Amino acid sequence: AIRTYSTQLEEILSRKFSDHSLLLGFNASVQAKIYTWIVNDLDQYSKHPEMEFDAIGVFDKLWTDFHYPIIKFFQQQHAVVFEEQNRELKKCQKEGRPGEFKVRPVEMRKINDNFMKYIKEIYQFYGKLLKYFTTKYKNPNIPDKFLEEFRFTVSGNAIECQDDNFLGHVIHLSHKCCLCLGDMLRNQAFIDTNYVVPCLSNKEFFKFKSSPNKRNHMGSYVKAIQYYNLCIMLIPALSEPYNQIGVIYNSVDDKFNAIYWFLRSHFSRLSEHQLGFANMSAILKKHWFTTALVDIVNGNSERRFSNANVMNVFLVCLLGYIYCPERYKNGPNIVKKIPFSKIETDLFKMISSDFDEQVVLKHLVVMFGIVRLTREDEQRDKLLRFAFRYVEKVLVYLKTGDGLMVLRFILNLLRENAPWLQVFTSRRNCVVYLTAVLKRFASDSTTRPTRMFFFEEDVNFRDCSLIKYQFKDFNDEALFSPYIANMVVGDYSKCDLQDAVDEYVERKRTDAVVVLGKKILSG
RNA sequence: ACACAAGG
RNA sequence: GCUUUACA
Repeated sequence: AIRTYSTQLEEILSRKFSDHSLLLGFNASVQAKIYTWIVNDLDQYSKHPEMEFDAIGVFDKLWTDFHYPIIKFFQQQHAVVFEEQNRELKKCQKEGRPGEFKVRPVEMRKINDNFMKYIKEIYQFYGKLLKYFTTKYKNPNIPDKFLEEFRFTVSGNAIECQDDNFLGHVIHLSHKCCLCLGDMLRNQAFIDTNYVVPCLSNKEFFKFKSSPNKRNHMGSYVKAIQYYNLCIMLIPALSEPYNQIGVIYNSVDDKFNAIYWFLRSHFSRLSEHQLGFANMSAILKKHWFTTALVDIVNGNSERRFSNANVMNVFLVCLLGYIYCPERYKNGPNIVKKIPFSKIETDLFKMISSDFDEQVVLKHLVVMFGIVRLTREDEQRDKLLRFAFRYVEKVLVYLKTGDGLMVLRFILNLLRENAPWLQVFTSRRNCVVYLTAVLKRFASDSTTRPTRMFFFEEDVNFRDCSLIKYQFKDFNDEALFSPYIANMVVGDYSKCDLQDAVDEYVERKRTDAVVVLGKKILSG
């Protein structure tokens, strides 16, 4: 069925002259047919053997062979007209009449208007499917925050307590819906920023040529990221949403956040392990970080990175010096006579002067991710020694600063990775600083504390293999029940804590860090 | 100058 | 051990 429609679609898109109405009507008919098919397939799930259940595979085929190829077709049409504008510019320039060059904003807009109609149709289609999946069946594994995000309300519908597997298929289908919405909006925003906006005026055109994108325009992707975040909320184990978030950051030249998300994609529990590493490496093999490093050290620059961005560039350059020496190692210097030790010193000062818990958390994820990916024992050991020097600087700061979330992460990283814990305890200094940090915290907790809900860091690192998919410093047994998920997404809106949430969280985090630190130090 | 990490 | 760079 899907193949037949795909073949008809390919015949339509290969026509030299696009009949937009034919394409839209064809899509609408295919959508209507797939909708009725999906609902019957879910309803008949009990009747036809559970391996015969195709809806997941048809959904992936619907996206890959039908909806996305139409997106790419429209994207190509935008590219053709954009290159026509380029051909005019080169012609006028060669002919000695560069001031006569005029953008032609007509016949860009008509093509984009047809694209926008298509996007609106499929946006409604996938939203309609998502509403069906999320409200037709009672699924206690769908967090309330997700329903609130869409303002779905489950009526007294069918209750498939009979089969957890059915509910798993339904939740996967909802994930795919959110993924398609994110992907469609991402492609739309990409087309708009790179083809449509540049073709609106000469006033639009030239800046794109001079500034490659200088894409501080992240707002245009906000909605796509939102949908991708919803995907991670539903099934954080799946690698694809993290990869697409990284793709967004990569497109806006935020190469560090791209790397972070590609590593998150690689380390998700059910990761395919293809996309994230390849994209991250494609960044690392390039010259962006080395060029940013030279611009930072030379001071005078339009580049003009913020302090946290400076730390990110320093971190990646220092890691590359060990992990990717062909690009980042020239004797004792990273590039252009810039010593490795100088940049390491500068970063370690910034940890004390510009300590940001989220910045440090991303630093830790990137750094220990690269450690995890390094096979060569010499490279891995050098990287680990660098990472633990960084951790030592953090612990020194934490002799006077706050940072309990970072400390929880560091301690669970050590707890869950026995080789790294062994290296940590083999370093005298690490032990001394950890002892001094913990001596500040009073705690009558001797056993792992219980808590009422997941804290921010717990939600953020769900199914991240770096900590073996969950924080284990808490006794969370009472939270891990099928018939509630609001506590696992950290939704405390139902908890009678008012303004006392922050002190409660701080106290509970302190208790957990005291217990786990003692356990680490005792060994 | 002595005590710390990088490099051959 | 020495030699070079960086920090303290």
